[PDB]
Amino acid sequence: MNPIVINRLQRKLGYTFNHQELLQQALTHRSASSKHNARLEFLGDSILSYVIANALYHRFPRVDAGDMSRMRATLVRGNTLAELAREFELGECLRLGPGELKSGGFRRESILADTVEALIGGVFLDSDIQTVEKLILNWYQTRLDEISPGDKQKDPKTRLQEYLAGRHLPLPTYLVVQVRGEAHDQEFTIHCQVSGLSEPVVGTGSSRRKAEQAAAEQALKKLELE
Amino acid sequence: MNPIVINRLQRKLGYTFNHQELLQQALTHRSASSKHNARLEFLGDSILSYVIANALYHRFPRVDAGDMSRMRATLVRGNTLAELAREFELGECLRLGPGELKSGGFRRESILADTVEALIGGVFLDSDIQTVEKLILNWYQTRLDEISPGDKQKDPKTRLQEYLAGRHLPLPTYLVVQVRGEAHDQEFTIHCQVSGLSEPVVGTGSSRRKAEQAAAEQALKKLELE
RNA sequence: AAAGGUCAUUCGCAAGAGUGGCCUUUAU
RNA sequence: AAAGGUCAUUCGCAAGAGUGGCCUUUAU
Ligand SMILES: [Cl-]
Ligand SMILES: [Cl-]
Ligand SMILES: [Cl-]
Ligand SMILES: [Cl-]
Ligand SMILES: [Cl-]
Ligand SMILES: [Cl-]
Ligand SMILES: [Cl-]
Ligand SMILES: [K+]
Ligand SMILES: [K+]
Ligand SMILES: [Mg+2]
Ligand SMILES: [Mg+2]
Ligand SMILES: [Mg+2]
Ligand SMILES: [Mg+2]
Ligand SMILES: [Mg+2]
Ligand SMILES: [Mg+2]
Repeated sequence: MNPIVINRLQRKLGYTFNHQELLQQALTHRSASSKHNARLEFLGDSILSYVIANALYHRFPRVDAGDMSRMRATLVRGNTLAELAREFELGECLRLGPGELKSGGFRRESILADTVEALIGGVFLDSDIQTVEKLILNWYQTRLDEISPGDKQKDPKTRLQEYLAGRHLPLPTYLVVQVRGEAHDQEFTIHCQVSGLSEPVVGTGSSRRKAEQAAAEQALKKLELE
Repeated sequence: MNPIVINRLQRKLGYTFNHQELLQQALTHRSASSKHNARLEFLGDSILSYVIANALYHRFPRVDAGDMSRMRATLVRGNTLAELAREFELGECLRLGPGELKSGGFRRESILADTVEALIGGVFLDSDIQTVEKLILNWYQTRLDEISPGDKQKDPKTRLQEYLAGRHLPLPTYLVVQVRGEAHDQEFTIHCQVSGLSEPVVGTGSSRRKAEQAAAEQALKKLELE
């Protein structure tokens, strides 16, 4: 790995590795080598879940376990990890196989998010739980300072079905009416039928559930609930 | 709290609380008080999954993240926590409401398993991460020394469907043929129809998926696969 | 958090290593 | 890991606090 890139990353992360081989392995995707970051990712995911649980427990003494669960999901889900990866410019540091280099793997959300978790595993093994907890809390400071509990942490599909279920109304139906693209790069169009609306609401996305979420968001607005 | 009970538990756990009020809250089920252990359970669950991940990562350097994930599930699932709760005789320390005391709540697996997680949260808040990690590793020493990776950690339903899918055979049909008892205390009977087997295989349990697992277990044996 | 199947797809003579969509199963 | 609905059910005059089965949704 090129030390020009690795030294910049260590500066941005706030952590200089004693064992550079741990950092190299954390940055190595399985397309590049049989010695890759998948075990580190498993370990780092578990550290992250604990650090964020502890942070929410202390920051929000009056909220119940449901609130903390939804807040933690917002913070540790793949989309948020990918955001952090882009903030660290992590794509420049990934060790990828040739197939990935030629297909945009350095921008691939799943690989970026996995590598954030693997870096946490690596920093932990290079130091200790106290050190990596402080590092994660630094990375998350702005998000933890801005997050708030309540139904704003509930996704649109959840909010819509609870709105309907609480009024003994039928659950919405979601139907794929159109798929455009090739089997590996699709755009879905969903039509959502909702009790009380005369027309289906439309949502689009690169997966069916992303399109359903977009459709549920539209239904909530058309129902004048938000 | 009654010192006789508290003193025995602390000897069993291997840990004496500095703040007894944390211990009381950890032992308090929501049937008993509005100040109960649910937030502590959320926190303790996250600590336990980190501690076990770290232990498996170090004890099994050659296994992949799939092996570690299944092994962790075996160790942290509700049935294992309830086992530990029985070993700590936790039922005797639970603080329950009158409805629970009169319906056997001190034996309810969900409540017992939750309280193990809540106590982990409480020890953590009473000390620090390194202390609670040491304690959990003491509690799990015999289980960690005995556990082994491989297909043995896959449940019967998973094993059966992978056998059939890998041979492009139909997945099993799990038919509920009988549900005996009241709606809150039932026995399910499942008939599982498996390609290659003459007659359906029978499973029973207190939940439909428990009955399905029992039937899958029988189907694997009759297929002479195990 | 993982598993399996399937359709497609990047690299590769291949061997083989990946990625996306969909389905099924398990744990938290 | 949590949420909601439902069918039962423990305690309770009730208010209210639980528990089990089933379904739906979300995250890991
Ligand atoms: Cl620079
Ligand atoms: Cl609060
Ligand atoms: Cl942040
Ligand atoms: Cl679809
Ligand atoms: Cl090993
Ligand atoms: Cl007990
Ligand atoms: Cl059923
Ligand atoms: K696939
Ligand atoms: K229920
Ligand atoms: Mg994760
Ligand atoms: Mg992960
Ligand atoms: Mg748990
Ligand atoms: Mg729990
Ligand atoms: Mg994963
Ligand atoms: Mg739970």
